[PDB]
Amino acid sequence: PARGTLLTSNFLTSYTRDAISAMLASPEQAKCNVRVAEFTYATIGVEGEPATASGVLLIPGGERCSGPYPLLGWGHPTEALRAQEQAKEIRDAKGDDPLVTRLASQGYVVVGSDYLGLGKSNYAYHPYLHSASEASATIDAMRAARSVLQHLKTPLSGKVMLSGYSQGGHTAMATQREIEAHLSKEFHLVASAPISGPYALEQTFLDSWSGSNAVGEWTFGILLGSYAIVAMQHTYKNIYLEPGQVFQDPWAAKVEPLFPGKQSLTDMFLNDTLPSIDKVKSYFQPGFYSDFPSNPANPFRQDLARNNLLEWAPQTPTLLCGSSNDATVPLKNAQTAIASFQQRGSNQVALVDTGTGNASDNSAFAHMLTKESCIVVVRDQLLDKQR
Repeated sequence: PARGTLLTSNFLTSYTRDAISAMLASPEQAKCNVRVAEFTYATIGVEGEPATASGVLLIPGGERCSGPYPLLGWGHPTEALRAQEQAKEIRDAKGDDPLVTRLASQGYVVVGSDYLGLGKSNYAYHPYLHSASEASATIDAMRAARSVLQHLKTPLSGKVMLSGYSQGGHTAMATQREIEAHLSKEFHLVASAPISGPYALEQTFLDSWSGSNAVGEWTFGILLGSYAIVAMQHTYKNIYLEPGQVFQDPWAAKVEPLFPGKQSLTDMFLNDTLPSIDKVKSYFQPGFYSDFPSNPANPFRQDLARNNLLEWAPQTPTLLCGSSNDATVPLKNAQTAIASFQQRGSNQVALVDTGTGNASDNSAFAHMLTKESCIVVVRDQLLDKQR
């Protein structure tokens, strides 16, 4: 089956313009009714082998919202719950989601892949922070989405845009690079707005390895680092023969089934499935813990490096958004990327900060606040302008 082939499609629910505006009240007003659809499609694995995936499709409509519509590919954040489907999540949230309230309701067709290994995908695991598969899944999601839209006769302007939050920011940028390098004709990319992503992936881990970074305590580091380690092992299989070489007991034996698994990241954090960051030295094996920051050839580190999104020249107008208060994914990521881009001949990438400006508001928890905050900002400062 060709990449992007639509396997199944299905409408889930709908939301009137007024319903959405009511939600916003909780003072922006919706402009479009929003139809929520779900679908599965054919794509590829990390080795290029055939694979399936699922995705969400938000279609705007209404007398005050005639097309043509721009196509926005979206990258969701870190997801540990293997069965999680964005489309059903939105439906289960009565449509109260920024993708619906802030974008689709404003005339943007939103397409998001659940990623390999999640939702209805048939992949054995999720290649967390793996640029290539984050991009392939996203690309193929838009391809399948377009078959659906073509069948529904939804008028598309032809304009394509990208955005994503947290892991989704990495995803968004990874897709941008891929499209710009090889798919400029198929996808007329006019705007890219990665939100709070670890573009300088290797750098992010190195800076917070101790348990904290210049911004604050890397509170969720044990959950994110373990997901990254496990995922990178499944993908490159060069980190360990068995979990014990990296993780101390009794974690080693329960770490792989968790990423992804029967628990959401919030479940794990609240029920302390894994130790808190202050106990990082009690979690990782001593050898591994010290070798990582001092050996660039460390396997996990090389795997992180292969997934940095720094060595290239962005062609598409890009607005990196985040918050200086973010201690989970430091806005430093945005600064390093932009620095690398410029010395490569590109001046297409700009940065926008939504922080309070007070080092006092610094918190790993400020990360979640940037999602909807940055959606509105990048939407107004870049997306609407490139429409």
